[PDB]
Amino acid sequence: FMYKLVLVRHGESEWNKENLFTGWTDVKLSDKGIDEAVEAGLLLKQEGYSFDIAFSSLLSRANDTLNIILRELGQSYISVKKTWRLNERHYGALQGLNKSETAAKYGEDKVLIWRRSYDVPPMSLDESDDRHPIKDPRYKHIPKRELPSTECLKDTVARVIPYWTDEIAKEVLEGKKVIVAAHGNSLRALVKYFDNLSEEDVLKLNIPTGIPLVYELDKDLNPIKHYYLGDESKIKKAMESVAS
Amino acid sequence: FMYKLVLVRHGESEWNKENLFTGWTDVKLSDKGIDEAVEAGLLLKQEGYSFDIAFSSLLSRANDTLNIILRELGQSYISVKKTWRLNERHYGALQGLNKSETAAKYGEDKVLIWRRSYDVPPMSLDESDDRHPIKDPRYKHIPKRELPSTECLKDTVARVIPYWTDEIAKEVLEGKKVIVAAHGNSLRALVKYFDNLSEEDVLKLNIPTGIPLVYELDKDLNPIKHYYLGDESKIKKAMESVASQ
Repeated sequence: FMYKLVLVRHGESEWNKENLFTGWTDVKLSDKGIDEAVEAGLLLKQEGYSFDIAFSSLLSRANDTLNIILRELGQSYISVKKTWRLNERHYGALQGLNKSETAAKYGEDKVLIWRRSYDVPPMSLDESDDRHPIKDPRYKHIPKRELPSTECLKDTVARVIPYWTDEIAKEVLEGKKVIVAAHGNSLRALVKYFDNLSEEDVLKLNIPTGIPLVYELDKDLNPIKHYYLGDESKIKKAMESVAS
Repeated sequence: FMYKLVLVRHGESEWNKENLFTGWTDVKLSDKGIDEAVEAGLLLKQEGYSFDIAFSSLLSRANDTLNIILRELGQSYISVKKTWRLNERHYGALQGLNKSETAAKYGEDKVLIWRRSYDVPPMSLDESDDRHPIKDPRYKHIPKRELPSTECLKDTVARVIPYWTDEIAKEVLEGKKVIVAAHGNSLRALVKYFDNLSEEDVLKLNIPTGIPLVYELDKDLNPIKHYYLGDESKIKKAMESVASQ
């Protein structure tokens, strides 16, 4: 191989217990989440990984995960860049609700379509809703028309990949060692891209929280292989938790 | 006023107990240091401070302090920029030694000159020494000739101010709310600049660890006033601790 890229999904948040749709809601890591980040950092150290540049989203839980990892590596001084383009998928008007409140409000049929679809977004937020991204000043540098009121996975993939093209790939091609600390659906977008997954396969992909995913890439950034770091049992446990 | 700039010095490191000269040595914060950062963040939150951009050094202890502060503010997503120009003063061949080892090795006279001088650096590191910055890959983007083998305070000031000019001041002038999390001597450089301190006064300036220092600035970035945040007693205790080191 020529290059290594490391991807990591943040751990449990304060809303995973009640199983709320999170999306762009800026919720904090839980203490379990914090501990998962510590272990992901210890794992990277044990395996000899170090980095020159780090990327994350504009959401706290990803950034806190990244900071904990870099601290464990003794690399809290490296260049860090953040972008909305690595944000979790926007879940529209589902944000803040549990699955049963969602069924009750939008109906069993529409909820079944939304869960199984690649390209049908859930009900959108109105711009007047307090949850809408336009009301958060961290997004004021982004034209309002491009801030999502909702996303299907297809929308998420379409706004992730340009960041891969313009920033992440650029750094890899300059020989920098990159880590990306992001979210389930934004990492799904990247895995779909690298391994040319079908819509069906990306919808069933369950990326384990807190386990580094390493891609080995050739001179042209085609994947040679990938693998999660650490023991098969830790990975299985984390993968079942994401499924269930 | 027109603008507010916030400066903060990191808290205790793992070498402050034994009182070792640290400089560019990349030592970690102690648990007391971590706690000082937590309190500095809680203090800023209590007082309604928020930020658009943050600056720090290339040293872990400053960056860890900054990350802790931003986490307490719920602002771990903001833009952060790091530069060697905000590094602590380089202490040359004193790095890793205590005061008595330094006296014994270099003598009482030279140690007295070094402590009182603005412009006489301590004994320099050879490029072959393991402590020399050229051996650390975090500095590989900097021409070797500009990486210090030692610094006097005058050298430190001379390499801090350009970062103020090119980056920090630029952001302040664009209306961004800036925080700088750095070190004793790099902040001394900035205080010397803002308040036009004499060489004597900057040498006696004790910036307390972990207490935010706020400058109110006019349209042209001239200081109107400054103040530390929080209770007089926390400040006094922190200032006496710095006098002690």
